[PDB]
Amino acid sequence: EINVIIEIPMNSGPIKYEFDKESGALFVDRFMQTTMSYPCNYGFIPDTLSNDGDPVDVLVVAHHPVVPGSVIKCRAIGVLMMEDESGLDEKIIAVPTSKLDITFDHIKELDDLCEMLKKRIVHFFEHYKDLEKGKWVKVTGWGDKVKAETLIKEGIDR
Amino acid sequence: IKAKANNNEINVIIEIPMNSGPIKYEFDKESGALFVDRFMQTTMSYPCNYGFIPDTLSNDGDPVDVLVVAHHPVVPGSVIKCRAIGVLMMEDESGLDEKIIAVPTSKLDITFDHIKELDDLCEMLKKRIVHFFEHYKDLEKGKWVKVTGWGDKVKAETLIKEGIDRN
Amino acid sequence: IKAKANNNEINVIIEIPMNSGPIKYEFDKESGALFVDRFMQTTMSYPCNYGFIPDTLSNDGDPVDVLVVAHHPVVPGSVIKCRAIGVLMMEDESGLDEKIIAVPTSKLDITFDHIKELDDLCEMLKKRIVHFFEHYKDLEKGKWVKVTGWGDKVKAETLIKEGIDR
Amino acid sequence: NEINVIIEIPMNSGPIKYEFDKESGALFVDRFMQTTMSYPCNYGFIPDTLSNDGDPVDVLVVAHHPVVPGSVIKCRAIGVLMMEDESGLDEKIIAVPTSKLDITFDHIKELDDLCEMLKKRIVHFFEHYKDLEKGKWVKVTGWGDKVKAETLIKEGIDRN
Amino acid sequence: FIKKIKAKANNNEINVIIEIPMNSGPIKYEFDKESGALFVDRFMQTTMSYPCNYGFIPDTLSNDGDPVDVLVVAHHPVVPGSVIKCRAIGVLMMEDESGLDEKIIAVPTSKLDITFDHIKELDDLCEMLKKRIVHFFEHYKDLEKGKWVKVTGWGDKVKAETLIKEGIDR
Amino acid sequence: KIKAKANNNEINVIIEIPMNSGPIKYEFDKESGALFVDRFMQTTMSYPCNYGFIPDTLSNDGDPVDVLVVAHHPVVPGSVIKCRAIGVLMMEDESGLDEKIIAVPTSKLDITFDHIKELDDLCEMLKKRIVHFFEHYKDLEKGKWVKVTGWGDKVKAETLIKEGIDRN
Repeated sequence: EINVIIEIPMNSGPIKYEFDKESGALFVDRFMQTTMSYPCNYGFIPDTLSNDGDPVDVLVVAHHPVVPGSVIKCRAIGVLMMEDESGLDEKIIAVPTSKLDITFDHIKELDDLCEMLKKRIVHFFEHYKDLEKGKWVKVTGWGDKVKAETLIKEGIDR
Repeated sequence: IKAKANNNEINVIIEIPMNSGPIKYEFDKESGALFVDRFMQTTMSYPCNYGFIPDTLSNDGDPVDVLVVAHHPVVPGSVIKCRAIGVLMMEDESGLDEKIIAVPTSKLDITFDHIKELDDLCEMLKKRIVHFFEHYKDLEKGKWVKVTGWGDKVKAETLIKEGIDRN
Repeated sequence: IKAKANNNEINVIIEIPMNSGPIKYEFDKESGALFVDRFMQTTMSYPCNYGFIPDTLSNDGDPVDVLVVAHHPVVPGSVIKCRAIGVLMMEDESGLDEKIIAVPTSKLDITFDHIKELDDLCEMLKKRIVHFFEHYKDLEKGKWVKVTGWGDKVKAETLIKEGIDR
Repeated sequence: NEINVIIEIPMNSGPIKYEFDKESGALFVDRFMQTTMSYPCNYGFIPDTLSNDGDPVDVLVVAHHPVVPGSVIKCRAIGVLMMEDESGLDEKIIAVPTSKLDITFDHIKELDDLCEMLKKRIVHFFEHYKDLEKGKWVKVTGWGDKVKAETLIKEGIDRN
Repeated sequence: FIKKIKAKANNNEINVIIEIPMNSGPIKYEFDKESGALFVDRFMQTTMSYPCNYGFIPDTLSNDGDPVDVLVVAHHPVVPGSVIKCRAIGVLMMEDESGLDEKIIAVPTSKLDITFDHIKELDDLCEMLKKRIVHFFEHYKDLEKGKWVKVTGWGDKVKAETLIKEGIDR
Repeated sequence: KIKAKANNNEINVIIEIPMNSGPIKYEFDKESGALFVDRFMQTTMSYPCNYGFIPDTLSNDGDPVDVLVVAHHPVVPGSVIKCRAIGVLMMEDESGLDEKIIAVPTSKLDITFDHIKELDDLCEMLKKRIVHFFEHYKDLEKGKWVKVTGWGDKVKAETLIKEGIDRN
């Protein structure tokens, strides 16, 4: 079980929020220029640090959006691997715990996710900065659960 | 935030907005974080803005909770200054449960001015409320709720006092 | 509009979108006007898109109605091409009522392709639908509903062939 | 004594001012409203009626919730709102849903039965919603009786 | 109603029947001009929504037997089935898998929204909005197998009115 | 405690009330840092812009300098927009004098405001809509009135902000 603070709710529209850690305020990072909304609730695991000096970020697949700033207890089921202009980028894929939503209980690996959801997610990431000057993403592959858990542990320990 | 404002008004912190669908939020009393308690499974949403009175303590070990009857939803984590007008009494699988029923103060909304007692609320609204609590956990294993009655304004004020004094 | 879209597909005109609040709409066959039936008094919303099959006739004189399981709501009056996968069987105060359960054809949403019967639906969702039907009329006097069970696809195809044949 | 009202503009909806084309039966965008105001009530008209201005009799339907544009609410008139604008007198029936549709309005028999604040909010909307249209304005002169509304209704059905 | 509505609201102006609102969800609606029924064409599979209000001019026939299409650039979404009177300012030009496709770019008439009065040619539209429209059309079929779209370029107002006239005369 | 200025001409603005957001009039309580419901507003009017204030500022009314952020979309309450001041909306109510800074997002947030550097660059109807809002949003609150007395320019705005920063 990991705690994930949500920055950006699924299907929310053009606003790209980001938490300032120095203050804990939610800042507007960007007013997004495409017609794309985030495919998943999106946030981070508090008290963790990626090698990029930032927290471990997370896509929480849920059936519903959630107010920015709310926390979802989830479990990691995988990892989405990307490289952006700032280099390499990994995002955990997680789902609510069976206390929050029992209907995800049979979802144990990426394998168990809708294929189309997964493609929607790649398509989103590969395109949502297209109209952002000086910015881009490439999706190089996926990791499994064991891979997700090691990322988290390394990020807690860092 | 204190349990009470002026003129015997209470501060109530909103966890869940009225008619707001399936997310059941709850504030972590420790860290002050807004947590997702559940993604609720029925097709019901709360009939009221729902929250708690800060700086209070129930026998259950949590803040006195409150249903705010209002004409409009409010973002979660926002604070409505209200007057208590009653109590909803329940029993669930784990014991007794009471919820204050409050309305906004006339300074937030003058249209509630003439609502001083429970008998002043919409009759359907009151049944909507009981219906909500008696059924919204039906798809949750082992959970039940039964409304056993209502208390009056004094009853509420006493509950609130005890909650304050108990902190 | 014809009831049938292909061999094993139906047209369904949506009156009430999934998760859409208190408004309960019903189309007036005569006028073809969409009327407000009631403002519902519980905190329940439709657990999915709900409508009927144009050009069909139930044993009750009304058309054959369907709950269309979908990923999203649809505007009332709009028409979804589906395939029947089952049926929900109920009784209310006015006796028997059954509803076809359907999913969008795979042309409209391929994520539904692998759902061919009721048992391929989310168990919670099925539980959600029943719970709704069993309680959404609770605060309306002299009104009630009990779910007596489900029928399978064959059973649904037969209710549709009937209502067309009638 | 019950009326069918086809709704053009749902309470609290954005800026889109819809207008029924009687010719075609289509829903036209009359205006993208320039102010920050939203309709205070669901608004439309009674089919197969006909007012002095040669337009259908139009109705504000006080309800607790919005309805999609084009849908029809069975209602019963309780009063009339009387106005004049840059073009003369305008009057609007105030109706509430039948008790079949919403039993919570059962006790609403006259205008006096309405929230004073709703009545005020209505007046203000009308007096102000066209402020940013050049040359246009509205002033509310007063309110009519339920018999005034029925009369009005009677007259629009007959005029038709 | 699709039959009772004229294609031109007068000399400047076209009646456009909206099928899909701006910034609307995944639902891709299409009027069937047989029955005038609104059909769900598809539940779109990407995270994209339409960047403007989308519909067609009644009483027109494109070369391909459909009506003439219009993206109505507007400040706000309208309800599907509703009609807006606009005036054309351009056309967008592309190629999908099934050949050529041009769509008319229009704005409301100044009677509907006077804030559009100074918008006369494409050059007057926000550049980011134009890029956003292109982007949309180039990508919103990406998850639909065998489906593709390239944007060829833009036509001017004269091109647009030529398109309208033709479709009318056709 | 968020900085007033994100840098030498940009300001941080904490949003209380989203554009087009309905009847809820929120107000942050400084002492608690809690988002309070101030009013359930009684007319059918919504805010024309995202509205809030600059932290760490203090006006003469003993409240922080408050801002209308013209933007294409509402943003959640409590969220912070980085912007740049382009003018001042100058008014009087029953309490006396009042000024609201008019800001737009920085070009990092939204490049489409890039070309908007003075009030005359704004849609005239938008400006008409903002004035109308303020001059009527309180008509149904007894005793309350507002008169828009005019507009200030960027220099003016930028002075107000400077003073509000120095005064805090």
